[PDB]
Amino acid sequence: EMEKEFEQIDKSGSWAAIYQDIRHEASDFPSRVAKLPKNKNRNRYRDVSPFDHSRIKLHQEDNDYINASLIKMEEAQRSYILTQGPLPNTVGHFWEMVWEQKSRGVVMLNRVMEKGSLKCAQYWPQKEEKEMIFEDTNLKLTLISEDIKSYYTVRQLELENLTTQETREILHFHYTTWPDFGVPESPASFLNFLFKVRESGSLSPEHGPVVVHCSAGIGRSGTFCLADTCLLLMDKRKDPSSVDIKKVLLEMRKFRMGLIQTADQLRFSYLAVIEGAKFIM
Ligand SMILES: Cc1cc(C)nc(Nc2ccc(N)cc2)n1
Repeated sequence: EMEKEFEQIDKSGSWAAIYQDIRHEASDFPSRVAKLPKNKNRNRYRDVSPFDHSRIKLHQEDNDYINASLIKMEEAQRSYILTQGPLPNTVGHFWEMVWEQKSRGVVMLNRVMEKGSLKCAQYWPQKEEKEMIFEDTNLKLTLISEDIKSYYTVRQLELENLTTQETREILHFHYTTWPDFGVPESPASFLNFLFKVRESGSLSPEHGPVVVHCSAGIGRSGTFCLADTCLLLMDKRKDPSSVDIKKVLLEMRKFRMGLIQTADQLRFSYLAVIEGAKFIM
């Protein structure tokens, strides 16, 4: 059981050591499309690339490339699209992907500015009356409502395909209190946030996969998917303590490189799953 394994690694201070075995054991697959010169300005970080096998393709004939990966968790019956915070020049691609994949939710785990630098383009409208048009992808986005709480904000958005005049409601879940350095002290507000996303239906098989991002789409985004999948496997299995976090992380790393960036994020993931299990048993 992970609670005992937690105390062991903690009392022995072996988090860097565990984290390094995961690094060593992690899959490495080609990411050739990401490295084409014509895609250089579609990537926020040159060392964070989707694998060719799991990459989301835009349905535009010109250039189908976005920095985004489909993570398919077969046993949990859960999919996620992990992506980078959009760039000024990829905001239109981002909303095209949301449209094409029939996503119901967008989960944002960063602030637009952290440590005095921009981590993300402002890719949604700030006021009801000031809608955004993406000319390149022929999409209109409107803020319908905004519910600001202490730890997160939920926004209702309307996405309109200007080509076909179809419209969809998208939910934007924005966790606003992840600290600039390190991880939250307690996983309570993160778990609350996760249960809120679940309650919306955004993670449900009726809909396309949820879009999850932070700045690179590997660190905080990683913790979100790892926690959700581990808690769901604990509901589903005859023996809940058969769930090995490290195994689940390695399975997710076949789909996108670098998920969980630090030993601190790994420790936090254990804590999130351990605490979430109480509210599930
Ligand atoms: C109608 C309207 C008015 C304004 C000021 N912007 C937009 N669209 C937009 C496109 C690309 C980026 N990066 C950001 C915004 N659309």
